[PDB]
Amino acid sequence: NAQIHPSAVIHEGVIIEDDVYIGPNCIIGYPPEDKAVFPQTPYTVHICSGTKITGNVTIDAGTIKNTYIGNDCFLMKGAYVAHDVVIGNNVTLSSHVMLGGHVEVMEGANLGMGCIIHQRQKIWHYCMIGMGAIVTKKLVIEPFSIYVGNPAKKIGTNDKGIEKSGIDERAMATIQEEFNARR
Amino acid sequence: MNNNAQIHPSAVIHEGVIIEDDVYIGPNCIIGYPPEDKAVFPQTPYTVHICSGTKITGNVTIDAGTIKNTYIGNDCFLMKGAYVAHDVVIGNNVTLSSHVMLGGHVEVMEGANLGMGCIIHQRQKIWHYCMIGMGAIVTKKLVIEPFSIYVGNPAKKIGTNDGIDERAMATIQEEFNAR
Amino acid sequence: NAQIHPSAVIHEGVIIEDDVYIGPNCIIGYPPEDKAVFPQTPYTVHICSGTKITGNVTIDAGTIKNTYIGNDCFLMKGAYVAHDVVIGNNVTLSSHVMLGGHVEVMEGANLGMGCIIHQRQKIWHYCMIGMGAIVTKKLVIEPFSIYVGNPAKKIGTNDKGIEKSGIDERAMATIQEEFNAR
Ligand SMILES: CC(C)(COP(=O)(O)OP(=O)(O)OC[C@H]1O[C@@H](n2cnc3c(N)ncnc32)[C@H](O)[C@@H]1OP(=O)(O)O)[C@@H](O)C(=O)NCCC(=O)NCCS
Ligand SMILES: CC(C)(COP(=O)(O)OP(=O)(O)OC[C@H]1O[C@@H](n2cnc3c(N)ncnc32)[C@H](O)[C@@H]1OP(=O)(O)O)[C@@H](O)C(=O)NCCC(=O)NCCS
Ligand SMILES: CC(C)(COP(=O)(O)OP(=O)(O)OC[C@H]1O[C@@H](n2cnc3c(N)ncnc32)[C@H](O)[C@@H]1OP(=O)(O)O)[C@@H](O)C(=O)NCCC(=O)NCCS
Ligand SMILES: CC(=O)N[C@H]1[C@@H](OP(=O)(O)OP(=O)(O)OC[C@H]2O[C@@H](n3ccc(=O)[nH]c3=O)[C@H](O)[C@@H]2O)O[C@H](C(=O)O)[C@@H](O)[C@@H]1N
Ligand SMILES: CC(=O)N[C@H]1[C@@H](OP(=O)(O)OP(=O)(O)OC[C@H]2O[C@@H](n3ccc(=O)[nH]c3=O)[C@H](O)[C@@H]2O)O[C@H](C(=O)O)[C@@H](O)[C@@H]1N
Ligand code: NA
Repeated sequence: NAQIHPSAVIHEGVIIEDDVYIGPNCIIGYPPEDKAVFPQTPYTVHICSGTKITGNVTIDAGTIKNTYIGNDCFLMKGAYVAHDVVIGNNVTLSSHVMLGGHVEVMEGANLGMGCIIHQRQKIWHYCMIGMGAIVTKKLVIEPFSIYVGNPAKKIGTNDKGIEKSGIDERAMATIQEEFNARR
Repeated sequence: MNNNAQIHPSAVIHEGVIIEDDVYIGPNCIIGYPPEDKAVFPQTPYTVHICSGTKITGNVTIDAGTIKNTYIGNDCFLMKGAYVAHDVVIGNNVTLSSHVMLGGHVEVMEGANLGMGCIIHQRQKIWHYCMIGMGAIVTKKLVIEPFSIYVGNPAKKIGTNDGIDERAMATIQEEFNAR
Repeated sequence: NAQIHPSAVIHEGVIIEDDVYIGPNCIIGYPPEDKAVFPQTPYTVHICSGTKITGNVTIDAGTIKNTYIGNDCFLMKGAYVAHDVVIGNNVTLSSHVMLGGHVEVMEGANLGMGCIIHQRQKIWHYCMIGMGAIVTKKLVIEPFSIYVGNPAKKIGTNDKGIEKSGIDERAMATIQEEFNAR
């Protein structure tokens, strides 16, 4: 049953599952920051069980679907989740991470402090986005990869992230198959 | 102040702030608290003035001035976590994306669009219909031109920005060539 | 005697000394953003006299020690101070400065808007970190130095900072020797 800090600001209609932590001063389900839609809330937010949202996190209502946070996610101070974002399971957003509209973040991705993701981007499984990395609209974000810089570029594979997941070269090759066949 | 402004009850608005009609102030905004200037803090000799039609969506901070009211123009849109320092002047129809940071005395002209997490050095001027890209760092020396796109750390011009007319553009260009 | 805005959210246990300003909507002493510890608070936060925290600043409780803010610091809107950070005296954090876990910031350092400091880094005396600078784990920060960019690189010596401080040549040699040993 959700532990919602009294100072958290939760819009009518937001779905918060059991075993969700919502910390002080979060703003959840307020209108999408889309000038065609604001201040209407056509959709809301859905936060799934085991997710911890520590404080001052903003997660906007969707325009075409519920903004979605998967199981066992960890969102740290001042993170910004725009309208229609879909976050998978076991995702970490560090402090002041910024996800633009319609961004998808896949299973186990780790987004470092103050990284910034262009609207409509896709961060694939077990990616590590470095502090302050700027993911521009056309960048191809490969699974299991580390991205750094302005603009963001691949510097290697996320070995650290792979180990912790405890996942085989089978379930990894499979994720590559999903990435490769995505178009 | 006797108008249809909608202010979320969690917004923290200093006494003396001027809020015009059709304004939206979202949750946990902090408006009109003392300028972050060690020579003045915690005094509030000036305040903040938000003009009609401006939407400030949540978690936005706009500090009171040191030498003038901090000033937000008509029909602006300020998104989550934006920071507006003392003595900033924003013109009409400006967009600040999430976590945009405007240093002290920054001026932002008509129609400027500032992308997520860009940072503008104190005393800079962002000219008419400029596009500042996400995460761009605008340093003190950069000479911003009207209608231009800036990206990067540090910020550099990369282009001109995509229904004003040639007579209106010439009048802007005129203001710029004299300053 | 600490002046604490009614909207500031202060965890049970937080130590706030006299002549401290805590502005609107600060979150101080909430659990460390460490998945091994959260939501436990094994330690807290200690803010020392003279410090001004202007608004919307987050300072998390420690995992291995009290998160510590020294005397006469100035922390501006939206600054993020992670678990186990130790900030010395007369430090300035501009708006949206991010200090990762266990970061140490020494005497008179000045961190510019939205700069980002990797966990376990050390920012030495009277350093200037420029707006948006990304301090990565391998950067050997040196006292009195100016760092800018993504990633951060040394660009010069913080003469403005040294001059303001009024620190003489004797004091600078002691800091320089403290660095040469550690
Ligand atoms: C991206 C990251 C994982 C890389 O760490 P690493 O693999 O140990 O990398 P290194 O520090 O050895 O640096 C490797 C190279 O990448 C660069 N680099 C590393 N992190 C960078 C970053 N965030 N931005 C830009 N460049 C970066 C280094 O400058 C170096 O460049 P070089 O090849 O010219 O020497 C790390 O720097 C990072 O950003 N982690 C996130 C920290 C964070 O968000 N902490 C919050 C915890 S809650
Ligand atoms: C600045 C911006 C408008 C440029 O758009 P664009 O011209 O379509 O840019 P593209 O991604 O097609 O590529 C332009 C070039 O500049 C680079 N670039 C674009 N935006 C950049 C940014 N923010 N930082 C760094 N480099 C950037 C690209 O890498 C590319 O470099 P290259 O051509 O040398 O390979 C856009 O990228 C941007 O930053 N928009 C902000 C997004 C935002 O804030 N959304 C929130 C909505 S509320
Ligand atoms: C870092 C800083 C102190 C350097 O200022 P400065 O010494 O006057 O430097 P200049 O503006 O003369 O620029 C020198 C070089 O550094 C670069 N530079 C300066 N600041 C930079 C920054 N923040 N990021 C990247 N590059 C930067 C310039 O591009 C220039 O490069 P070039 O030699 O290739 O042309 C300043 O730019 C800064 O970032 N200050 C922090 C601002 C702030 O947070 N204010 C809030 C007030 S509370
Ligand atoms: C906390 C506080 O008082 N802040 C105010 C104050 O900032 P400021 O201390 O940076 O002084 P400035 O004279 O602008 O610095 C000039 C240059 O030197 C750089 N600078 C500064 C300090 C330092 O130690 N090192 C350094 O390199 C600096 O980065 C810059 O590039 O003055 C700003 C201003 O009037 O525009 C206000 O917007 C601020 N609210
Ligand atoms: C969410 C959480 O628990 N956070 C805490 C935790 O961080 P952390 O999970 O990043 O582990 P670390 O041992 O610092 O990673 C080492 C390096 O690998 C990088 N790293 C990390 C994960 C990944 O998948 N890939 C990767 O490259 C990583 O970016 C870094 O460059 O531990 C930190 C700490 O002990 O000081 C705390 O400050 C944090 N608040
Ligand atoms: Na609040």
